Amino acid sequence: LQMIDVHQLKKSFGSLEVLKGINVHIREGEVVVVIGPSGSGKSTFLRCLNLLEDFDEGEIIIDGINLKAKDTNLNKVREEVGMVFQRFNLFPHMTVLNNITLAPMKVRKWPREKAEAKAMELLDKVGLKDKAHAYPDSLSGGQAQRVAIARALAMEPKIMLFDEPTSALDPEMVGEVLSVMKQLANEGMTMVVVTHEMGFAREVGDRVLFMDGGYIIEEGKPEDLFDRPQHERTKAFLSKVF
Amino acid sequence: LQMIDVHQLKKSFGSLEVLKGINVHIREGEVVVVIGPSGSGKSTFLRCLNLLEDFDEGEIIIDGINLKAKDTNLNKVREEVGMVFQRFNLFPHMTVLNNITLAPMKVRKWPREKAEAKAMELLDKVGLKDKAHAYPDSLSGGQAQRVAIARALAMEPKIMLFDEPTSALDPEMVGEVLSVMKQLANEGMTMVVVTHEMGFAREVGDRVLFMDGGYIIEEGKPEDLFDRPQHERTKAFLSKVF
Ligand SMILES: Nc1ncnc2c1ncn2[C@@H]1O[C@H](COP(=O)(O)OP(=O)(O)O)[C@@H](O)[C@H]1O
Ligand SMILES: Nc1ncnc2c1ncn2[C@@H]1O[C@H](COP(=O)(O)OP(=O)(O)O)[C@@H](O)[C@H]1O
Ligand SMILES: [Mg+2]
Ligand SMILES: [Mg+2]
Repeated sequence: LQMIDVHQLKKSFGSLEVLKGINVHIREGEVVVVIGPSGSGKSTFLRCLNLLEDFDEGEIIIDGINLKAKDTNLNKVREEVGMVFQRFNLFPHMTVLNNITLAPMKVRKWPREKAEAKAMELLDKVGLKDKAHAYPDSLSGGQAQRVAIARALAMEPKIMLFDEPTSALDPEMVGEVLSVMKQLANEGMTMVVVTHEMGFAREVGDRVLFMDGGYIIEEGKPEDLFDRPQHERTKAFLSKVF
Repeated sequence: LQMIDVHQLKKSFGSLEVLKGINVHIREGEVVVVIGPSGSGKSTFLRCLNLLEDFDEGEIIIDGINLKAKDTNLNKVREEVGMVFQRFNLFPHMTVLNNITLAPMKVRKWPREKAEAKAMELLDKVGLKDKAHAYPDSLSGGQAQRVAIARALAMEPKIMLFDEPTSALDPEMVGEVLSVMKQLANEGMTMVVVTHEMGFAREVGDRVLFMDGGYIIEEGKPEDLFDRPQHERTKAFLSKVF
């Protein structure tokens, strides 16, 4: 059972508790959308799942693997989980192609060149094979983020975490990235997607989790949560985004 | 003169020649501003200077070291040349401070205490010592680019390259970045800056090089080239600014 299992997870940056007891159970192939104001721990939660962040209390089990067990191969799980940030996914001094093959070639000891056959692959997947030999400075935000996804997908992960992949793009460039994330969900990928694009949520998401104050205030199918929120706070937040 | 000595530099991508015989010599402490239409070969030129791109013909000599010659320490040239990009630079998984000290420690082999002291020092110099322990996602673009400049300077380079560092920043964020760049030129740093911020050029640059079609078409003091362009192509390009 369960691809992602989180129990009473708590995190504190110094003296401040950022996550105050989070419980989440994500099934394989589920697309969970996380929403909520800024500073409610959305990004911190994702960093814990991708092991970029350590935590205080609770347990985190990635596909049967507890992240804090003695006999755990942590780097096995690190490769297992891919992540796309709102910004800073690409190295500006490297070509799009080399960006995508940097990790597989160096971590997965893989491949030196199935190393780049994989990359040309995904580039066609996101519709930018035509940009293989370009540098990040030539790409639009929309293209750059599509490349960041192809880069995360390059490691062949079972889980894909998106941290507001489009919130830094102007209105007209959001569509192309979301479209790729949609095609990804339709392919059976387990995805935890933090976003404010409540249109993508409805369309692609299985469940939605509304976070606020380091707690998960309410959850439920997009339809039910966006149309019929049950908690006032969920209303107070939705009534200024949807 | 001699900090950057370039002779008959040619570079082609396939049968298309991007740089068609560039000759230029930059003296130590000189601030050279590069302007021109997109596709003119401005980014490629900086990439050859920073060993990010190889070239087909000609000779490039950085601070007396031929990049093509039977083994010069190519890594030492990389060490002395710093570069700032348009689509900026930050490891989203590390704090600002750590982003800055990484190279100083990994490449220059500086002890952690000496590395952080220089980083705190630079952060303060760009008005961001408060962000030291923050992650990049908490920074605005103006702040992120200032962190990327600080990280570049952390290596104590002798040459600082800028490939349109403000071309992707919202207007309200341009000024804080150009300011830092201005303080850099005033303090004596040898700089090469590709930009369309002509105000910065007139104010900081010693010489402006107008590039077009892979050739350096015209050069001159900022005032002279802007107020009285001698070449028709320079005029045609300058006709569209302001
Ligand atoms: N590296 C850090 N150091 C100290 N505090 C942090 C750090 N990262 C995040 N925080 C704080 O933790 C709280 C939640 O952050 P975050 O997970 O990014 O919220 P969200 O991603 O939903 O905007 C905020 O107070 C944020 O400033
Ligand atoms: N890998 C490539 N294949 C084909 N053409 C390229 C490649 N890289 C760059 N070019 C072309 O080289 C020329 C100069 O590019 P560039 O250095 O980015 O100019 P600028 O920085 O002034 O916009 C342009 O025609 C650009 O499209
Ligand atoms: Mg966040
Ligand atoms: Mg350019």
